[PDB]
Amino acid sequence: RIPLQIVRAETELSAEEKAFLNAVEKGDYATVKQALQEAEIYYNVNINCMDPLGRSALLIAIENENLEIMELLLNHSVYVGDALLYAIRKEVVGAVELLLSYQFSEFTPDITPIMLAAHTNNYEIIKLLVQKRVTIPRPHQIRCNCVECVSSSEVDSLRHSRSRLNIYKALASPSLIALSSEDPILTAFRLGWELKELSKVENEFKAEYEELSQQCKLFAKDLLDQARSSRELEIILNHRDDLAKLKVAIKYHQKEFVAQPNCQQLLATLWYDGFPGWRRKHWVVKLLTCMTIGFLFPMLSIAYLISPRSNLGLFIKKPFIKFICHTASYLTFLFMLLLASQDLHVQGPPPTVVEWMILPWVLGFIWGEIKEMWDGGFTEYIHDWWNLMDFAMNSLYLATISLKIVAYVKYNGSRPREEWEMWHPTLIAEALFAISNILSSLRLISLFTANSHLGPLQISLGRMLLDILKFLFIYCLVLLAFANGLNQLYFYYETRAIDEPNNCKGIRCEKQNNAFSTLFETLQSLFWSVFGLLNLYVTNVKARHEFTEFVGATMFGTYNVISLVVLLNMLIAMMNNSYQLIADHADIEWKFARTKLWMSYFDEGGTLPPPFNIISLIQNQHYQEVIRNLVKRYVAAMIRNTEENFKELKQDISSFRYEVLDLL
Amino acid sequence: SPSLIALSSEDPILTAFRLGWELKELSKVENEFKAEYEELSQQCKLFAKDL
Amino acid sequence: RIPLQIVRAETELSAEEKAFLNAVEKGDYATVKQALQEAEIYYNVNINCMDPLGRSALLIAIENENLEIMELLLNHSVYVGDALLYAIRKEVVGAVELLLSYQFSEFTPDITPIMLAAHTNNYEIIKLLVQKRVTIPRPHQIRCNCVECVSSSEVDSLRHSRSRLNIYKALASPSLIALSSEDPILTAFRLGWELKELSKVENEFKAEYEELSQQCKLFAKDLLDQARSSRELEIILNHRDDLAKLKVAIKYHQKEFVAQPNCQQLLATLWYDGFPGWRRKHWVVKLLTCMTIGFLFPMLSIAYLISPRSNLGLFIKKPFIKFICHTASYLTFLFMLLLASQDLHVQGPPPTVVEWMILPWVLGFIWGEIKEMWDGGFTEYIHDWWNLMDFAMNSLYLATISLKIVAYVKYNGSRPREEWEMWHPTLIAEALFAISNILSSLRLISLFTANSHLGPLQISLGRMLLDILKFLFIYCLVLLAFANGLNQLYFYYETRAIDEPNNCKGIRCEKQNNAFSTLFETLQSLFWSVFGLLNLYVTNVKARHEFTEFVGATMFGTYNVISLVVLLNMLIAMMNNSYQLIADHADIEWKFARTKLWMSYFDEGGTLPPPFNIISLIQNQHYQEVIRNLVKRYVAAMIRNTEENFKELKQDISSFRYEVLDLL
Ligand SMILES: CC(C)CCC[C@@H](C)[C@H]1CC[C@H]2[C@@H]3CC=C4C[C@@H](OC(=O)CCC(=O)O)CC[C@]4(C)[C@H]3CC[C@]12C
Ligand SMILES: CC(C)CCC[C@@H](C)[C@H]1CC[C@H]2[C@@H]3CC=C4C[C@@H](OC(=O)CCC(=O)O)CC[C@]4(C)[C@H]3CC[C@]12C
Ligand SMILES: [Ca+2]
Ligand SMILES: [Ca+2]
Ligand SMILES: [Zn+2]
Ligand SMILES: [Zn+2]
Repeated sequence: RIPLQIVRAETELSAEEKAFLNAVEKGDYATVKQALQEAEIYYNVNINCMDPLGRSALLIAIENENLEIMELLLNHSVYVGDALLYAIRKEVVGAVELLLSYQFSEFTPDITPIMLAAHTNNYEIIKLLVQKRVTIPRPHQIRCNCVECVSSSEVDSLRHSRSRLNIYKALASPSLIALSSEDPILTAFRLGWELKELSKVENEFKAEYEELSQQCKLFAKDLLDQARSSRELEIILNHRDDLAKLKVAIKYHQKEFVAQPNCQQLLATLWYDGFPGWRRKHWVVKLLTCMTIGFLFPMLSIAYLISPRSNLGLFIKKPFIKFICHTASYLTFLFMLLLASQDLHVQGPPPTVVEWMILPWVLGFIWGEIKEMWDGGFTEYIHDWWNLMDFAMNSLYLATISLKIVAYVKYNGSRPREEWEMWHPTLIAEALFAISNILSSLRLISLFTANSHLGPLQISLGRMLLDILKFLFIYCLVLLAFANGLNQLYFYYETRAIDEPNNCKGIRCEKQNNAFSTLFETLQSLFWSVFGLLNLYVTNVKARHEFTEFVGATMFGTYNVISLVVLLNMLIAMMNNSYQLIADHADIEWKFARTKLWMSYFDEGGTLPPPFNIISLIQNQHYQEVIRNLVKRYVAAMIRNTEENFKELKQDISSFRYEVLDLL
Repeated sequence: SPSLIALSSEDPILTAFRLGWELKELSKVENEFKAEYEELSQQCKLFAKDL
Repeated sequence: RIPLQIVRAETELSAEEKAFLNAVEKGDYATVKQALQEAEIYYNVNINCMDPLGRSALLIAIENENLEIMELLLNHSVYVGDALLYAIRKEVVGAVELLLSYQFSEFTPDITPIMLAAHTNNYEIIKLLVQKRVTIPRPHQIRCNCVECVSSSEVDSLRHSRSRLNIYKALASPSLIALSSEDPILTAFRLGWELKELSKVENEFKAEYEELSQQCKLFAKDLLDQARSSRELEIILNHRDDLAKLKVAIKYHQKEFVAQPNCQQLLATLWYDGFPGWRRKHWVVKLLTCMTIGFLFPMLSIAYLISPRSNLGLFIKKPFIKFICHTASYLTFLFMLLLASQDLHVQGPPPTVVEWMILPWVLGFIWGEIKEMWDGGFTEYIHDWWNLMDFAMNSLYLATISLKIVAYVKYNGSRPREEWEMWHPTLIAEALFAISNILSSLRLISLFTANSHLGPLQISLGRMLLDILKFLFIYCLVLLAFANGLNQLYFYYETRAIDEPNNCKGIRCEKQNNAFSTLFETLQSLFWSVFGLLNLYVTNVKARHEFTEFVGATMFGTYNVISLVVLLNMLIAMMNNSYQLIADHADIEWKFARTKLWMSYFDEGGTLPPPFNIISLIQNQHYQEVIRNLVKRYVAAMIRNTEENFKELKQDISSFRYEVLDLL
């Protein structure tokens, strides 16, 4: 038998106090008034007594939305501490008004009335409290190192984090941004960015800051949604303190704001500047138009070079035409790259016709990269993540040019390639040019963003490359482990190349041999074993060491089971899970990426593709009027868009019953 | 609207078919406003099925 | 501009009729009574007038649960047709009572009050209507061919199917089975089975019959759940009209009823007959006990053979001990099968010691199979789906014995195997014995049901074999297509075996050749190409027919892309989808299969494993009392377990308001 008692005892109520609290709960005004008037004279009932749940008479009256009993208790001067917080959390406007006109707590000490109202996101109570001059303390820098911040963190790191989270919950309230904010959209953008940075910094409190940032982004998107005309939309997007605010939204990674259907419609209308009816056209018509504009890109470039002010000179400045011209230029460059591989004994030969036509494109690519670096800046250049591949391409092309020049000025004779040096400059130049061709042909992935059916796919692939990068670390660890083991076991039986059947040593011979004789060769053997191109007889030695052969073959089999069976299916499961997490947001991400791609063609700089590139207070008032209209519409829409309801209904019915019984 | 097709329509079924087809074509043409026209066409198809 | 009008016009109401209907809707009793009394004299208001929604005054009064206005309208003799159906569908007991005491319709003509009450599954109204002698028409056979059924199907196949579905919805009601049913459990079992058969037969109306059968199964499971003692449970399971009703539930594939925690507890208590505390034991203790009982299975079998009435004679009759003994016998049989492969030039050699010890096991297996066929019957034998593998094993073993006998009595000399005939009886006997060994070793899959961690897995694999069978058809179609094509292209260049390097022809040589020379060899080449064991040089001919070689290689590549890339990943997706559909029900399916496995060891027949096998009205009254208790408990539990509620609240408030205003 387990005895049950009250381990943490409290002060029980008397019979009269319990009767008074029950009368307050039932809403009987007459009995409560009589009890108060009698407590004034006899002092037999404590009006500030709690209940077994901790609520007092005032808290019970607030929870039941009984304004009459609330006012009756307030007129008798009951304890009122923290009652405003309970009235605000209950989201009852009349109670808040009555408390503005005049121990254990469910609210933390740092909670203030305005902060709690912002937490509740109730426009009425927030506006009530903002009518009075109320103020939220300013949060310090995300990485602030002042004496006050470190002192508060060392004294109490739980109180400090809780206070910061409460302040950022108050500031991130959509109703508190609709009011008391000069620019709600820019405030929402900055607040979302700062909350994302705090989520990055605060690891434990990450989900809350993430959801607050997402709430701010959704607030900005809904504010943009309330626009009802193109004039208002272009006033919003072009406000600067064109498309300045849209560029700011792109800077703060506001994907929901950018992917707005109206914003995307405006961007598409700007994108097809020359063609007014591109939206309603057949597939064959669009294909023929694109092919015709692409085949005429040198004519358009030359017309822009000669006279920019003409029917053909400024025709390339249109964003879609500019994109088509750049794509056609890159396609011709890749076609010449394909032609390049179509005497070969010359040591350091002069460049051929195809290479002489390739050189202008390489120079134009390098000049365009350095011009983008000089104009846009450094951070914008490194934020692209495609300028890395462009830098690799340009560096490899420059190395190819340098090695070609060196081999031309250091060699004159025509010696057959069979007796050339392994590190001959021509060979290194050819290898670097082949790698550069691979990279240049792979550079066409960035054009999948301009397509409707190839954009979300590319976004999904970019997002799934992160799971592959995560799996690559563990795969490489296992690979290094097994390579070290097999090398340690097999390096004793290394044989010279002359002893091999065809003077060939390694796994790239017809008969593979010395697969695990060195660390590098062991790494390559275990890499090629993933694809099955490593034969099983490589785990063999000429000596009759059957135990060593079996141990090596079993190491090989263990590596096969770990990589091909465990790691590969594990990576498949990882990618399968990661893809479903992008299925929903694929369209918004693609629209943001395509918006960036479109905005990249809106500038006057870089108009000519290679190789032709080497040859005012009314605004603020209009924006404020539009913002006022948007705020009104958004407040109305959000207003238009449990047991407490039934409890309020029961309280009303009981109060009406008691007053009818008293009247009759 | 299903109620507006139940009334003021000689043939509700053929009207629903044509309206679903035209809303699908508009969804194909109007890229930004695609989900709304898709759901309206699906609503018309469901109205015909329920009829 | 699209003009909008009323294409299907109706008869509009007058002002007085609309006012009367509005008074009925608002619940004002005085105005409605005055309107009725005035219509009696002046005949100005039609009391049976509809509304724009088709409802009359009586229907409006029923929908608002206004019993006073309902009775007032009934006393004035308003039209009452089909009002009972609306009162039943509304699930208002008082309205049904008032209508029992006394055009367009929302109910089909075949709907009757008792049928609609059964559809609503409302115990109160169903009992009300069953108090009166009410009767549901009997549905005919699922495959009935009488004149009435075919006549009704040919005259109106929509009315007939609708009537059948309504009747089966009425009969499958849990409340209508709680009442008016001698045995609710057996009725639920039979009804679920018949609804499943109807779902199989009625393809268009499949989901409805499936959900009705599942509802009946859940009703039976919940009736079993209401048991509160082991006595009641064993009374239910042992009722026969032991474990007779449990065997009936197993026969009707009642997986939810069988997998009941209390039923499974009783079956486990019966399963561990010898060990009372097997539930609370360590892993090592259970493992040692199982190993000890398995190593002593011949002693237990011999003790049962000599004296069944002893501490060891009847110790094998315990179900768990019997299962352990049979498993140990099969394990020893497989161990001897492994020993079997451990002079070989004898044509038709006599059997060795291992084969002489294997023969008793084979004879015992055959005798056990035919004894199961003779005892259980034919349908039960073919329902197992494992007796197919047992039949294959026994047929192959019998063929092995026959071929061994023939080779022994037809050959005496000792000729080396190199010059033996291809179809020598010894070779066929050895091949059949190897296939039999494969099948016997694969027979251990059926023992995974007895394990907790291996049972649901085996169920999932059995359920995923159906998707593989579905994919096999399309894979074989594509395989046959490409095999026919490659054969048609390549059969001209077939070369003799002597012309081959080592007098070897086919794909099983060191140098593969003639891979697509015949239909059979083409099928095998394309089969082995799935696993990559078919080299690429088989798509080559000695002649310089480069076009033919390229066309054949491209057929091969197309087949590779279709099978390995498309079909294989498609099958992976199929199995991935099909597995999640079994994840939820895996435990119940495993518990049903394990219950069947346990019940298989409850019989006296087949006690000795191979090779030792070849050497009363109180019951019904108790069951009825238990069933009455269960029905009461289930009704109470189901009773314990939208806009119409708010509409009823508003109607009550408005009626009270009007009566208060009239009184004052
Ligand atoms: C696929 C194999 C045969 C290699 C072919 C290489 C190129 C000829 C392909 C590869 C990627 C293709 C590009 C993928 C994406 C687009 C976007 C597309 O733009 C649109 O979708 C129209 C809508 C718009 O951009 O306003 C223009 C064609 C283009 C450049 C494609 C042109 C043809 C490209 C360069
Ligand atoms: C796995 C490789 C090495 C081949 C080994 C063959 C056998 C030695 C294995 C294969 C399947 C195993 C069986 C899988 C399932 C079970 C159920 C198990 O029963 C239980 O789980 C205890 C609970 C109960 O049955 O009451 C008894 C062991 C047994 C027969 C296992 C015994 C060992 C078996 C026969
Ligand atoms: Ca760039
Ligand atoms: Ca059997
Ligand atoms: Zn600070
Ligand atoms: Zn019939």
